[PDB]
Amino acid sequence: SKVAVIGATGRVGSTAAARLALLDCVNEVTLIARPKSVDKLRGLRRDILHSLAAAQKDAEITIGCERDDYVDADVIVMTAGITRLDLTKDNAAIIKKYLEGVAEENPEAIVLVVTNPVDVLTYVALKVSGLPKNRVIGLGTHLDSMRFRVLIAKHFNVHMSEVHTRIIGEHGDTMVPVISSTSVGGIPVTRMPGWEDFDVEEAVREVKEAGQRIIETWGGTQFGIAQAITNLVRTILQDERRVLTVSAYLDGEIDGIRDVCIGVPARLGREGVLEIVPIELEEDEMRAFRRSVKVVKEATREAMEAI
Amino acid sequence: SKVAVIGATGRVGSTAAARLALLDCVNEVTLIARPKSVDKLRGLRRDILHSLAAAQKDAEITIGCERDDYVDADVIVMTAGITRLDLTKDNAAIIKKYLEGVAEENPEAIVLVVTNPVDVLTYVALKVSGLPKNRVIGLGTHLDSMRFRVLIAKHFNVHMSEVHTRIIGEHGDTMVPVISSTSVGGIPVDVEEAVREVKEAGQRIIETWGQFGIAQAITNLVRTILQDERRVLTVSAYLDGEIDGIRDVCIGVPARLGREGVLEIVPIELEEDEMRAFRRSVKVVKEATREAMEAIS
Amino acid sequence: SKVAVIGATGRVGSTAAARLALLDCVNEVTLIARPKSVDKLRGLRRDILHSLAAAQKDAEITIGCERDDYVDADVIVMTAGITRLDLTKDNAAIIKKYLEGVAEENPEAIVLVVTNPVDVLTYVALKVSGLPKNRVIGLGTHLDSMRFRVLIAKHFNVHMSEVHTRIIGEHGDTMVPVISSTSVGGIPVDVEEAVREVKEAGQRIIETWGQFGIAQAITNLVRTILQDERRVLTVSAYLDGEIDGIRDVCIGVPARLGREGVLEIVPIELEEDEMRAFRRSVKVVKEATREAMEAIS
Amino acid sequence: SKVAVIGATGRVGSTAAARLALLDCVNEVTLIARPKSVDKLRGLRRDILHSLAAAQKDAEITIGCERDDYVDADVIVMTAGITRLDLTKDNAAIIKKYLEGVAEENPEAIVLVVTNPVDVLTYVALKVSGLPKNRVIGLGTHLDSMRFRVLIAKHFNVHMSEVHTRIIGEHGDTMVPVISSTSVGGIPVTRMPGWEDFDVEEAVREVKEAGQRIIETWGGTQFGIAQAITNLVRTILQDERRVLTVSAYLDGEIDGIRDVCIGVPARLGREGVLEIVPIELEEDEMRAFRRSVKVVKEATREAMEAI
Ligand SMILES: NC(=O)C1=CN([C@@H]2O[C@H](COP(=O)(O)OP(=O)(O)OC[C@H]3O[C@@H](n4cnc5c(N)ncnc54)[C@H](OP(=O)(O)O)[C@@H]3O)[C@@H](O)[C@H]2O)C=CC1
Ligand SMILES: NC(=O)C1=CN([C@@H]2O[C@H](COP(=O)(O)OP(=O)(O)OC[C@H]3O[C@@H](n4cnc5c(N)ncnc54)[C@H](OP(=O)(O)O)[C@@H]3O)[C@@H](O)[C@H]2O)C=CC1
Ligand SMILES: NC(=O)C1=CN([C@@H]2O[C@H](COP(=O)(O)OP(=O)(O)OC[C@H]3O[C@@H](n4cnc5c(N)ncnc54)[C@H](OP(=O)(O)O)[C@@H]3O)[C@@H](O)[C@H]2O)C=CC1
Ligand SMILES: NC(=O)C1=CN([C@@H]2O[C@H](COP(=O)(O)OP(=O)(O)OC[C@H]3O[C@@H](n4cnc5c(N)ncnc54)[C@H](OP(=O)(O)O)[C@@H]3O)[C@@H](O)[C@H]2O)C=CC1
Ligand SMILES: [Cl-]
Ligand SMILES: [Cl-]
Ligand code: NA
Ligand code: NA
Ligand code: NA
Ligand code: NA
Repeated sequence: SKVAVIGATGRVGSTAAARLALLDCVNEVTLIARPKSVDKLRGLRRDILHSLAAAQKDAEITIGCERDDYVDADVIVMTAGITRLDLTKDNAAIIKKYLEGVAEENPEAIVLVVTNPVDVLTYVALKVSGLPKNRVIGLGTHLDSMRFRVLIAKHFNVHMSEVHTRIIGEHGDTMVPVISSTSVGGIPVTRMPGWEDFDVEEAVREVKEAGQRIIETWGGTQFGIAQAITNLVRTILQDERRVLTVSAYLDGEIDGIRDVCIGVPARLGREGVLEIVPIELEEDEMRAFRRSVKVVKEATREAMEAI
Repeated sequence: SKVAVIGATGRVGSTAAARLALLDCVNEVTLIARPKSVDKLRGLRRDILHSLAAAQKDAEITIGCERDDYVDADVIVMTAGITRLDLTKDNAAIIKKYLEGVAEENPEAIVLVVTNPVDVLTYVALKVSGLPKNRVIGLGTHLDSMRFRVLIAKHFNVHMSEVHTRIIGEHGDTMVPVISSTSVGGIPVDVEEAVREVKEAGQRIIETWGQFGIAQAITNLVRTILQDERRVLTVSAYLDGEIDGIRDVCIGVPARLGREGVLEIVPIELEEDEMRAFRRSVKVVKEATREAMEAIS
Repeated sequence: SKVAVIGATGRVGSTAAARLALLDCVNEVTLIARPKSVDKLRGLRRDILHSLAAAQKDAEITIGCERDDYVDADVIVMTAGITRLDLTKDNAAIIKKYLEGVAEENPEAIVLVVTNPVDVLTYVALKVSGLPKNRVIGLGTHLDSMRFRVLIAKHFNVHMSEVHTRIIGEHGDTMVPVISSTSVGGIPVDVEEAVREVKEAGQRIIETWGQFGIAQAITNLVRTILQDERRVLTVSAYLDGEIDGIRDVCIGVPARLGREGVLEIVPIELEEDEMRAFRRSVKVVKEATREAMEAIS
Repeated sequence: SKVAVIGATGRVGSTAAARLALLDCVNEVTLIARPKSVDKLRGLRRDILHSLAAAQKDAEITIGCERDDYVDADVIVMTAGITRLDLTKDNAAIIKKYLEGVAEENPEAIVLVVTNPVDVLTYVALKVSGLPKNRVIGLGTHLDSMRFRVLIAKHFNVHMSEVHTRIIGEHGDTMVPVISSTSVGGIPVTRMPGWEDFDVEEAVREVKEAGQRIIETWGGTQFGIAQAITNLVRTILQDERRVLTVSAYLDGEIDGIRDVCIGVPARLGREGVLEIVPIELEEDEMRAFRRSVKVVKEATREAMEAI
């Protein structure tokens, strides 16, 4: 299995590439950046190789800058990225530059979009690549859900892995926390002693702002997004067939909603999205999801016009 | 167990702290930096926590800038650092600021020095801290041997785990590769060029990329200590006569490492040339150590 | 950390000891049995050590028959055991023989009772040992819920990890399945037949095979404790008013478990019928506990 | 991946089956025993399933007693077994009963022989199955090597995984410890401080007798052999291509020796034995190997006559 990380010189891409190489299911990581960043990629390659020696693990680490260097990858991770609309237009052009026509040379490629705005760009990437709708996903609200898990786990003083929760919708201000799917040890939080003392609304506000707040303090998410990328790639390559909240193309599975890429619970395996789990949302949760799809659809239309 | 990472905002410290927190044996990581770095520490804490959530792992992450924030740690990882002698002088003063008198408040602390020149600064840390000689180690030539291992596994086109090499002495230009204890597939094995590359590799990666290798090496060492694994690792350690009667120096040697730190220096049999090279390396390191100690006096 | 397994020569004890030794957090396993079982203990020790070597793992394995061989363990796993009341009487006397006064010599010991009737014998162990109420637990209805989980995952043809159920109360015929806290894929969900199977499953497997399930459950509990993981697990624990004001009984309840043992009984909200069933189960368990305590007096 | 354990009701087979089910690379374990042991297999299946729930792992667990129940397995583990010659004859008949002609219905099967005498029966199984020479191996001296590792690790007070050693030849009294391949942390033991204080000959004597000594105390190896089986199956199914000492058919790779199955270092992967590593043996070590091949060859001839 070959995984190509486009934007491997960035904070996100370098850290993702280093953690992906440690996966037993990843036999090659290809580091892709623009031609002028070649020396940075050479240093990163050496450093990743050194981490692999320390971990007594194996991976071939290659570098490149052209379509032929990564088109044949099993998974292509798009982390390259630079006014919200102007940013979307600039990053949509990057998507197109790298992913246009991939389906023709590698119809079996799986693309994971990380570049923001991730829901819009997942749709762009899907359309320009020509790949099947199930083979292009975005990170979406998976990391937002993990950030919500942290806050909940800390409140109940439980191991973070004991908390199961889901946030769906836009990777942004219209994200929808799904309390009806939130549990501590399988126990619905509404039945947990102390859930009354948890300020859900403040937590959601913290999650919505965590990205820019981390950007203004540390300089941007790095280890969290790298581990989330690693978790998704592993789920795919090992064909684990587990449900994760990712930005995926909708074709009528939820509330008849169609023609958009947005964060939803999807079972993922070696062939990509195996199914959009139809999620049993409470009335107010379904309403919020609808408001979120509307925003993402309008933004998606603008980006498609631009390209 | 609590692990404090001093210099947690740097390239080495942040990556080490993030990988350390993933260890099941590490219940708490404390990120230490200077007062003006508080904002960075807070963002780093949030990002590491999110990474643990995504890994199905868990840890308490705290932050601080003051002695009382880290002195009670089980392991203190010193990665903070800024002419070679001017550099040694300034980094020695950083070690002294953070580690002087630690044994008075936490006699059972273990210190892992990563700041360079690491062999010199392991001795500095040992002396200022007051800790027993087995409780202060440095990460030195093991980093050099990891790179050498990568070259050997490539030559023989073998798995990484099938190559086992060892470099002792100074983490620097007097490093001693021990070909005597270098095997491929369990069987004893242009070395001069490979060594030349190994010596230059750190500045080579510095001039290109600017991390992950050192961070993973730190993680393996702390894990070996906290799980009392008793592995024979190459670390910078205080010598007290076990090898060739050599005393009063911290330098890269094979050492059996466990929860009590250095359980024993392992005196591997060296060919005559390997021993002579080690003795030269000790001389260099002793001289640099005397300068650093006199500078912080 | 040291884990002692009392009854290490039995089907449960030997398998538990072997799986416990594989844990990175377990540095030493002590196998305890009766004097006449010394030869078996020695063969078991060698076989577990070989299994660790084959797993690239490591542990110190010791053996004994006497109090001083295990009383200083961090965790003591009680699996030794031989009319229902006659059985309770004889197993209670075994608990008393091995665990009476442990708190006097090792106040920080944690006891995990597996011997049946486990809810009764958890109380017996707590009282004879003198240990604080949070340091003695039993493995009870969790075993019943594992089997229930297998039935649910089969019905919905889903992954095991996607099913989360919970059975509280007596590890026996008054067990209370908590459908309120049973989810599939994160979403809240012939139950009467499934329960009937669950209740009979232990005698069903006894009448066919004669182990691995209980051993793995024991391993998860000890790991949660020694790595201070703070997980909400169903264990037999002493109640002191957290659920419905109920006091002075050991019974299966949700509990946040860590290095200090039971950190808190978690009072999950029960539907009215679930609460009534729990109260009936407590009554049964209290009666059996009073008989056992009077029998060992 | 489907793994069938023949003799799953025994001490070896039950424990192997339980640990194999925990492997992520094992999706099905089929428990095979004689028809009259069906109720024992039903209880074992339930117990393994219960351990999988405790570990939050998945495996389908099936049971059977006929050729069609296991012939299609990816790996067939033969642990069923009952005067050394009379034992060999009886266990050779068991081998033949279960493995004759497997190549015709499943030419891609891999067989792991555990039944003793393992070197002889690996050859029997190879010949009766009709499978390619690289697809039938025996446990051989792999467990003897692990027992030697224990003794060495204890002497140096090091983690057992720090010790690398190899024993080759017969799984029996003519086994050959290969000190020239024995190291502590990559450091040859002859260069370790204290190797002079290690009584190699007593250690070897302990290894040679550990089997019967464990049989007379605990009742026979159980967890050790089960973990060694699990390690070999994982190496194969995950195509790890690592060198392990197993009983494998020799065709001239070592000292021109041919036409025997005996413990040797073999690189193992998804296609079975990828290569018999030609081992650089010291003079006295090569001599001992030769004496060992002679014993195993004579015993093999007797067993083939019998069947
Ligand atoms: N999904 C999520 O939740 C998150 C999304 N992101 C998104 O991921 C992307 C990467 O972020 P991050 O790595 O921190 O950013 P950095 O600025 O640290 O790295 C940028 C990366 O993009 C590449 N790049 C930038 N501009 C171009 C261009 N015009 N053409 C080709 N490559 C280009 C850079 O290559 P070079 O070395 O040549 O400059 C480098 O690899 C961003 O779009 C960001 O918004 C990040 C954080 C969270
Ligand atoms: N063992 C080895 O071979 C290797 C070790 N190293 C050594 O580790 C050290 C850190 O390198 P690296 O992280 O890459 O450097 P960075 O510049 O990326 O980070 C420097 C770190 O040191 C801290 N620091 C710098 N000056 C001082 C000071 N005067 N007082 C206190 N803290 C200070 C910084 O804190 P702040 O954010 O406040 O500036 C920050 O945590 C160096 O000594 C380096 O040589 C690195 C690579 C390999
Ligand atoms: N929590 C649960 O639901 C389950 C728990 N259990 C319980 O665990 C216990 C052990 O069962 P299991 O291992 O299968 O039984 P086995 O017969 O296989 O083993 C019995 C064990 O108990 C020891 N033992 C028996 N009698 C005495 C005694 N009078 N004094 C001291 N030690 C004694 C034996 O030691 P020796 O070798 O000297 O005889 C041996 O270690 C039982 O109480 C059983 O009910 C078992 C299964 C499930
Ligand atoms: N490679 C090594 O180092 C080791 C090899 N072994 C060998 O592995 C084999 C199994 O040992 P172990 O499990 O401890 O023995 P057990 O007696 O505990 O189990 C025997 C197993 O073989 C089956 N069996 C026995 N006779 C026959 C027969 N005539 N036809 C079909 N199946 C039969 C039994 O099935 P049923 O329930 O129907 O009786 C059961 O599954 C032995 O040959 C033993 O020598 C074991 C230990 C170490
Ligand atoms: Cl990292
Ligand atoms: Cl087991
Ligand atoms: Na890899
Ligand atoms: Na941790
Ligand atoms: Na262990
Ligand atoms: Na499995």
